[PDB]
Amino acid sequence: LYFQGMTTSKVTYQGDLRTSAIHLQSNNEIITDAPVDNQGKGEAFSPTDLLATSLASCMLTIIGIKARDMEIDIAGTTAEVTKVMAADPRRVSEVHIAITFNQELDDKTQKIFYNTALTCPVAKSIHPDIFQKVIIH
Amino acid sequence: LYFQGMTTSKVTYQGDLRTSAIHLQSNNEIITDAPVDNQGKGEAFSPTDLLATSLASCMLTIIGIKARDMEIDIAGTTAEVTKVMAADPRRVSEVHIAITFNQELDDKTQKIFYNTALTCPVAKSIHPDIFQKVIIH
Ligand SMILES: [Cl-]
Ligand SMILES: [Cl-]
Ligand SMILES: [Cl-]
Ligand SMILES: [Cl-]
Repeated sequence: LYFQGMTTSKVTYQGDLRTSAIHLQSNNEIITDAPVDNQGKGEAFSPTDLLATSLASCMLTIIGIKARDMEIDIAGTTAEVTKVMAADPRRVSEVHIAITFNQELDDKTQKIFYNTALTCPVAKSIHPDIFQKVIIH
Repeated sequence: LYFQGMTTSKVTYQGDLRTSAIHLQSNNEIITDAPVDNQGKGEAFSPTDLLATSLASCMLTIIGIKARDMEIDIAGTTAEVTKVMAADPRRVSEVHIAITFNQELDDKTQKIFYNTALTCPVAKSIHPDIFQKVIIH
C-alpha cells in the first residue's frame, strides 16, 4: 500500500545522549537522557524509563475510562513504577506498578480495575516475556 | 526475593483521562492524554504515542553512543515517528521511524547506525510482532 499516515511525533537528537520529542497534534515536549552509567546527562527519563512509565500511564487512563463509566472519581490515584532490566541484550524484563487509589474500593471494583489495566493497549504492545506486576494499595 | 528496588517514576491520574509522570532522579515531568476519539483532552502524547516515541528516542540515543565512538557529530538528527494500531485488542502493530541525519553519511556508517538502532533496549522490549520500520534519509 502506497499511503503513509499522519506523523505521531518528531524526535530530535540534541547531543550528549539527549533527545527531544514534540507531539504534533498537542505541541507538547518530552526529553530523554541516557543514564550517567553510560555517559549521558541523566536529567530526564531514559528511553526505557519512558517505556515503563507509558505502561503505567496507559493503565491509569483505561482505569479512568472504567471509573468514569462507573461514576467513581479516582483523581489523585498514583502509580509507582519500578523497572527491572535483563542483559545480553539490554532490555526491560519486569515492570512493577504499585497503584494507590485516592478512596476506598470494594473487591469487585479493584478486580475490574486490575483486569482492565492488564488489557490496556501498552500492556499488549510490550514484549510478552516482560513480567507486568500490578499491585493495588 | 524480599528486596524491592529504586522507583523509576511516579504517575498521577489527574482526571479527564490525563496522567502526569515525574522521574525521581531527574525530577522532570511528562503528561499523557487520551485522544478526543475516546473523550480525552488530547493536549499531550497518548500512552501508546509515548511508547512509539520511546523506541525512536532509544534508537537515536544508541546511535549517539556509536557516533560518539566514531567521532561523528550527529546533533540535529531527527526521527519522524508514525504508529499503526491493530484492533481486538487495541495495541500497536507498527512503528515507522524515518531518520534524517544532519550530515552526509557513507554506506558502511548508515548500516552501522541502522543495525545498532534495531538492537536498542526499547527495540528488544516491545512486542516482537510489531513491525519496527526504520528508514534513513
Ligand atoms: Cl555529543
Ligand atoms: Cl539497570
Ligand atoms: Cl474525570
Ligand atoms: Cl488509530
